[PDB]
Amino acid sequence: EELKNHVYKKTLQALIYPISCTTPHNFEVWTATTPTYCYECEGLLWGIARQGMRCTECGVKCHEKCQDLLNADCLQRAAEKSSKHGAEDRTQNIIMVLKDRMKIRERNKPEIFELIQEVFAVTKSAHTQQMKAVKQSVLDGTSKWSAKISITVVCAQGLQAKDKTGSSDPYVTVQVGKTKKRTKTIYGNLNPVWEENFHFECHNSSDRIKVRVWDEDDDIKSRVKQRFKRESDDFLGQTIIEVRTLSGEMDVWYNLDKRTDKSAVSGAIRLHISVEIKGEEKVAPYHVQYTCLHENLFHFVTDVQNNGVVKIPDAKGDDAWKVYYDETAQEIVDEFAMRYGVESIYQAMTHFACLSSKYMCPGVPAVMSTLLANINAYYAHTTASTNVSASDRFAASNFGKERFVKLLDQLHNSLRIDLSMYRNNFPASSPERLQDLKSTVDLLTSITFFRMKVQELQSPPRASQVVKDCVKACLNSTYEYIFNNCHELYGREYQTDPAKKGEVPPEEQGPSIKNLDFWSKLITLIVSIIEEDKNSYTPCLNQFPQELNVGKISAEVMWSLFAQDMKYAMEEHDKHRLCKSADYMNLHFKVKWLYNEYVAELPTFKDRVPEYPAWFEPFVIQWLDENEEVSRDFLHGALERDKKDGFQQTSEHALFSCSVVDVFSQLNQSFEIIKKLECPDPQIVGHYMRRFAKTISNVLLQYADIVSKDFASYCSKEKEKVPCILMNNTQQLRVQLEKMFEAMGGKELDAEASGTLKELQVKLNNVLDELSHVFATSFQPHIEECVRQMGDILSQVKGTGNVPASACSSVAQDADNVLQPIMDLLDSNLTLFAKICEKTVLKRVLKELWKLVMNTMERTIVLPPEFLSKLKDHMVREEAKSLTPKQCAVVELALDTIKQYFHAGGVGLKKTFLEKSPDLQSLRYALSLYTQATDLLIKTFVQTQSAQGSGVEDPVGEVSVHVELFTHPGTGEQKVTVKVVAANDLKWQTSGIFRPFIEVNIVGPQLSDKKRKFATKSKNNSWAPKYNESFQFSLSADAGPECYELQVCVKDYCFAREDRTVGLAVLQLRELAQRGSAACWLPLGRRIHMDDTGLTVLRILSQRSNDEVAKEFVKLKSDTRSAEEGGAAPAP
Repeated sequence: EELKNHVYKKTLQALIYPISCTTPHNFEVWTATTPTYCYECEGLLWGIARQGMRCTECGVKCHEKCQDLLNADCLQRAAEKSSKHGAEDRTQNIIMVLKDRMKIRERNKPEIFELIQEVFAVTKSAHTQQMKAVKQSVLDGTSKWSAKISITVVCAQGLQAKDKTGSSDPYVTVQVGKTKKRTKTIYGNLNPVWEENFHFECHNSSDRIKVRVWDEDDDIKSRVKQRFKRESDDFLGQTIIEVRTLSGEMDVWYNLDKRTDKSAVSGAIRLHISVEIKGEEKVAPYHVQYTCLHENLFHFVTDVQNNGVVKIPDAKGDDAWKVYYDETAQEIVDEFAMRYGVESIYQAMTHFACLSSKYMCPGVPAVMSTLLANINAYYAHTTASTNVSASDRFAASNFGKERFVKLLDQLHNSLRIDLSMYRNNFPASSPERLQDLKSTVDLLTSITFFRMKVQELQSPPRASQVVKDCVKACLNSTYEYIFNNCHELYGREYQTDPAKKGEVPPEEQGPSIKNLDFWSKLITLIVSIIEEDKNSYTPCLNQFPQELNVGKISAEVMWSLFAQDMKYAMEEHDKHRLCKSADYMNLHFKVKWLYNEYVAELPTFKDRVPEYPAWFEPFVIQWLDENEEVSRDFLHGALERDKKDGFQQTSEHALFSCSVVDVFSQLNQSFEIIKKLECPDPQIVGHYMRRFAKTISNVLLQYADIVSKDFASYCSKEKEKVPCILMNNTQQLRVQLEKMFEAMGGKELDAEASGTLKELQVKLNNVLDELSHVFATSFQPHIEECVRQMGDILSQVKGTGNVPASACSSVAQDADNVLQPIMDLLDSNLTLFAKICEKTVLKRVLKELWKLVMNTMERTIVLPPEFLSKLKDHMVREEAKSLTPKQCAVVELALDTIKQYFHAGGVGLKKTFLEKSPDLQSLRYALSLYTQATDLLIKTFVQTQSAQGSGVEDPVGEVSVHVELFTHPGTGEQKVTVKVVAANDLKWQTSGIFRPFIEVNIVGPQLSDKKRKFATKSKNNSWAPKYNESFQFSLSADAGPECYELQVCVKDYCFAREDRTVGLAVLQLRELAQRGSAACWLPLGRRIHMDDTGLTVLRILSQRSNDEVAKEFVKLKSDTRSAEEGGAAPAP
């Protein structure tokens, strides 16, 4: 209150006579060339020694030291000069100028005085009466030196003695003008203290105070003296003082002087002296008075006039920072800051303190950015010519540095706060609040700059980081709020059903387990925000463009917070599977899109393989599962529809049936659903491919199986189209599987998906072999039948250099006759199969058939039932009427015809495979036996009949031979010394005298020229007869001993009658080749055992029925004991 009313009064006084009424003294230096007296002090001006100043405008003559002590303006001092030259009336005139100035001022600017009244809340009547007071303080006070004076006589020291006591009873009189007063008396003292005050009136600075000290005589002498002298109280001394030496308040001691005829004087008097030319010395330092004025005015303007709205001033330039108000108010504070000097920066800091209480009002952040840029520029640069620091010049602020620092920090914090929710506090929908926002960051740069420049702080908070925190803050508050309120937000902001805009359950404003829609909704929220940040805020907040892309900070913050939440969601869905596979696939495309839009290009995530595919992968696998099972049900349907269609070929040249196509179509539709994800994690891809390669393997083996199963039922000799088509299906699987494997990225494929499909292809191959076999096999009975007929037809042909012209019928006619049963079957079927089998299929079929055929002929014709089943039977010791040249031909031509048929010009089998067919080469080889030489055949017999020695069926006795294989010392041939030691167990109890002897024979090749037989002497009546007789066979030199065997035979001697065979044993000379010599018991058989090659050779040697070696061989091997004299039957 005190300061407010003091400042009200001083503002009224300051502006009733505004200092802008005043005029300046144009002084010339002027020589007082005669003794002259100064119009201020009345002091001597004289010569050059004491020159004066003569004004022209005020005219006024004074000391130099007085030309400024001439206090009043050049109007008033022109008046006072005019009174001191002669015209006093000019003084009353300029008193009337002072009146008229104040009347005009009031009448012309009444709004100044009214505003001071309203700002200081004074009434109009009381304002009129305080205005009477400040009018009077310049209008009674228009020209006054009407001093009240208040003289405290304090004390004296060293006074003269005069007393009745012998000391003195000093009192004092004081006089000013005619008026006279006294102290009471100090008694008996020469150093008295009174401290006694006298008020006086003076009307002239050239008056004197008179002060006089008196010894108080109250005695008969003083009662007498009172009749003759005025001063009845013996005078102790005086001082006399000019009123112009006085001012304000004083406390001074003065030495004392004489006056009266009674005077004896010494010492001094102390006087306190007040002089009430003194006025408002009670100044709050005019700073503070101006502040009070300014705060009152500011609240009055903003709050009272403008209802708290900050009216931005009637301001001019950047120096709006110095024009705080409209004219009236501006002139108020300026006439105050002029009359009372208050510096422009102090005025400004006061205004910035005011504004900070309102900083949120529109445009105020631009004004405060301005005002602070200036208060900064002031302390940082204005008078930075002073070597004092900005922070210290700012300390020397009469406002108080600290008060200002606090104020900035509070404000800055309040800005940081508002920025931390920039979106909510400065919505993009208000460009005005986007501009206040922009001007706020301009203010915050201006504060950071003040801290850096005026406070001289070295690392103040960097304006970009300060704001980046606030943005991150505002973004995280956004994210929390969206993740918790997704439905309310997506609801109101976009939702594709108006019934879904409201407070949907929290399990749907955060994550649902039932649906993916919260997440599609959250995706759109995220997009929208990043857009607003990119689009409204990144431009609004461009001050740190390099540091502060609001759109990027948005995309990063929001995705990060999202991706966490989404990952857990996908894991949660995976436990429950309430949404369909498909829904997660749709969500995957949305998420794939979203990342690949906003996120992938932020450096942080450009740096990485996207992790999101790991979220969807189980749902893709689920889909692959649903897919495989559907595909396997489909597979069975397709196979069964095709089966119902009897497995027709898709066309007569599209050799597989339609199910193959359907399946590959399905598998491709399926694969493409996978492929359409393009998962950027190739191991998750690898997993899908492993999963699917299994699907494929399973489906295709299940096909190949369902085929392989039905296959044999179709192999019957009339549905033949169908097994062809099924093998073509199988092969077509392999073929399209190679394609699909390539489509899955071929050799680039996951090694285990690849492992699977390689395994699969190998199994499908092995299936196709077994089908080709099973197929070729169903014709086998027909083949065997036909081949037996061809064998029957061939048996009419014989060795036709030895037969008539119906069987010496040409090699061709015989071959044709022979061939005919098969050529019928062949031509039809191979043509049909060549038309309707895929070449892979056909080749396998044909190999199987070829083998089968070859083997069938080799058996059924070349080692035929029409030969050996006679010779080794009770039937004919066959020739097959000689398998000469002719039936070697016929067959070789038929084989060739067949080989051309199976070859089918390369449409069938390769002439290489056929020529190098073991089936053929064996067949050819058996054909070669038939034409061979007798000794080669006999050699083949002894070498193959190795078993002729190990085991005899029912022995008739045994022979002890000691045999020596001398590689002969006389010739280098092989000779065989057979020492016939004895026989034993001879089953020969004959009716005549028994006379046993032992024959020994040799068997092997090249024995036509050599003694094949020896015999011992006889022994009478003896069934274990000894001989000790030595024979010497010769072998060939060229054939080794393993080409030979002894054939021992005991016999009964009957001269003039006939000798009789008692038994037979074979000793292989292959043993004696090793043993060198051998004592051995040879069990005598009744016959000698053979194998099929003994018998094939014996069938070919029996054809040599005229060759004496072949006769004697066929005879000596068909040689047997008569059962007489010794019991049971032989065995084969």
